[PDB]
Amino acid sequence: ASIFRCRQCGQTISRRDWLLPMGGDHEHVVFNPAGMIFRVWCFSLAQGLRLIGAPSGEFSWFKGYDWTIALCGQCGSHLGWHYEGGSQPQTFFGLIKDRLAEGPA
Amino acid sequence: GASIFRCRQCGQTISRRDWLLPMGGDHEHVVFNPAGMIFRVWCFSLAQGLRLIGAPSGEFSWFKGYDWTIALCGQCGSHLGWHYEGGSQPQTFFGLIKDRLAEGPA
Amino acid sequence: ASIFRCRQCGQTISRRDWLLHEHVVFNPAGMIFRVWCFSLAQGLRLIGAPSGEFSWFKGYDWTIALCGQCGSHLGWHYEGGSQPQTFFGLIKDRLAEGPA
Ligand SMILES: Nc1ccc(C(=O)N[C@H]2CCC(=O)NC2=O)c(O)c1
Ligand SMILES: Nc1ccc(C(=O)N[C@H]2CCC(=O)NC2=O)c(O)c1
Ligand SMILES: Nc1ccc(C(=O)N[C@H]2CCC(=O)NC2=O)c(O)c1
Ligand SMILES: [Zn+2]
Ligand SMILES: [Zn+2]
Ligand SMILES: [Zn+2]
Repeated sequence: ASIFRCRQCGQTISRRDWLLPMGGDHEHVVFNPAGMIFRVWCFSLAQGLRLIGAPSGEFSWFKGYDWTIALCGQCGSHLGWHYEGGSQPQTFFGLIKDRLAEGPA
Repeated sequence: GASIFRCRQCGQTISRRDWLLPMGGDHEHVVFNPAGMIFRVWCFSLAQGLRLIGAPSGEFSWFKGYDWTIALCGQCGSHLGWHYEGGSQPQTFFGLIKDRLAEGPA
Repeated sequence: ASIFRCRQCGQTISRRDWLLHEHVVFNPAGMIFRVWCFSLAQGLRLIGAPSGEFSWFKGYDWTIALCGQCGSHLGWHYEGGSQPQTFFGLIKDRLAEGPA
């Protein structure tokens, strides 16, 4: 019964029902090669994003997946990444919890 | 990809996914202390970059036959978990609080 | 590790004094669970009708036991057997352990 919206503009992005426990947990704290730290929640599906660039396997936080940057398709806020090319699931999203706002449908 | 664990507060090198240790079946144990704080602890055979403070205590030990010392990040002082000693097979290991770490490339 | 609580929300469920300790069992899909059996428990909500399907414990039917505080599935209540008539089989990995 709860949806996650872009914190910057309010667009609906994903749903609590779509939380996915990748490696056992839906929440992963991660750091990128530039040493930036993010708190990522995994969701099976999303809507309202815009994925940019071609998929890349380098430094993927999730083994067996390629990633693309995900922006809010409405306002352009960087909300996380889409992952593809694996199995069970084939694809999923890692969204930056602090850039979403959770709320009632 | 996601092979090294760092302190989430400051980036200090702490451990590695390769060093995770399944104690009693699982590397993950969820526990609470006398103050009712719940922790999701990951067991590691090895860790670095910590500062172990105090002398070991067996009081309230979550792990049978081990005494604990508090493990802080050696750089920033954040409480990252506990070192366990005095036990058997293994004698020693680390229990680190998963959400106080950040996972990332080597 | 004398009190057992819901790992998701902390609701008190049972205690080492009530234990009967791990049983390793597989569901029909061959997934591993570590079950602890307790003679007593509290703070659950038992839902639905008893079922004998794939019961791990010969002689007993099960009902689903949820955490009464947050609704997380913590295990099952077993009934209809003998010595004892009833008990709770809770999933070790869904519980948090700590002091009294
Ligand atoms: N110079 C940079 C800056 C940033 C990144 C960056 O954020 N990468 C992410 C992409 C998603 C992922 O799973 N893992 C990462 O490490 C990167 O790969 C190179
Ligand atoms: N007043 C307090 C507050 C907290 C603790 C505390 O976190 N103890 C931990 C230490 C590690 C352990 O295995 N078990 C615990 O229960 C404590 O022992 C006393
Ligand atoms: N979609 C399902 C259906 C059933 C189970 C499952 O764990 N069944 C248990 C019920 C208790 C028991 O004694 N034996 C079992 O095999 C499950 O894990 C998923
Ligand atoms: Zn937006
Ligand atoms: Zn630190
Ligand atoms: Zn609960």
